[PDB]
Amino acid sequence: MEPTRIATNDRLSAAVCFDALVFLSGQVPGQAEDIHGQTREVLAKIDALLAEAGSRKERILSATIYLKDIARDFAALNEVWTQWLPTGQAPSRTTVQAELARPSVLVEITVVAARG
Amino acid sequence: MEPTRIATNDRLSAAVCFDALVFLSGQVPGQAEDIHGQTREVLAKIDALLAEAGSRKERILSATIYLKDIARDFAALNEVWTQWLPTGQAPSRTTVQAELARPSVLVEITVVAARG
Amino acid sequence: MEPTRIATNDRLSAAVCFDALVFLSGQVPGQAEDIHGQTREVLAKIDALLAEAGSRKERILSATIYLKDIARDFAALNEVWTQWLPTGQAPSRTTVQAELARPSVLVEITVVAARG
Repeated sequence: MEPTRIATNDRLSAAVCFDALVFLSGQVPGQAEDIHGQTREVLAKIDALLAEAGSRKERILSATIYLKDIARDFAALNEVWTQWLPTGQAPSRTTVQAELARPSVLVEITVVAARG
Repeated sequence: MEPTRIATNDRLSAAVCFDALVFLSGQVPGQAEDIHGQTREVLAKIDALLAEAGSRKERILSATIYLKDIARDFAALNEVWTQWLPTGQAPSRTTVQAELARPSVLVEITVVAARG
Repeated sequence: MEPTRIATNDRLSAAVCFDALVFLSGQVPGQAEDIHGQTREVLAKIDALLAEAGSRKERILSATIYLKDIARDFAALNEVWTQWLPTGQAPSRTTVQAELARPSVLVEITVVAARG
């Protein structure tokens, strides 16, 4: 059995599927400049990739959430994140501070999920 | 087959199980203020979650260890970590610096393990 | 079924295998002092561990890439990384800034892959 890939470029594939597992690349925001908007955009991008890969939000296994400024933005992150999640079905998660590839990026989230 | 969850709140589940895999949320210390005590507390919390999820320390697959100050606390981390591990059965691991959600938190560890 | 380990010391195993999955410890450079050389060395070390564990570069599922200085070294990282990858077969990846265990280490990469 072989890995399959979704949205491949020279650096990464947006998703790699292997058996019943889905590995997503860290997703970054769209055009939003603020933390709330950026978190919404990251999570929307994750939701679409889960769909494309045969998974869904209820089948997320783990999320690592990277914040440029964890002290400043943790509460906003949690607000948007908890809304977006399916009720009673939150995944494992780890939230830490790390600078991302562009200084305007405030949040990036990496998800592993189960195929349905 | 569906993921199952242990200790779910609005943001996360302490553990998510899927087939033979166990994904733990990043664990943070208890009341300790010092690095040695905090590392002990994080590892004790991991040990209990592994038990609850049908795993054990000998079945850890990977650990990512986050230190607020890696230069300052790496040696203390390693001292406590190597004691806690089952002899000859260390997992894959990655240790990096990252600020955690509270400034008093010096160490946080995220584990993936195999069900028994 | 039990995890098996490659290159175990008191802190970590370079690789842990479990069923069809391979979990590698974060790999650090060899003797290089510059970002290009260091990235080459990290990736060479990963390639050997994949071989030892029954995998290969075409079966990488995820990579988390840690840069001491992401603003400064992202472009060099990408240059070496894209060369090293098998054409059209890039994995999922996440690239973030984090200080590593030694200040001279500029880059560290943690890989999960599929057994062949």
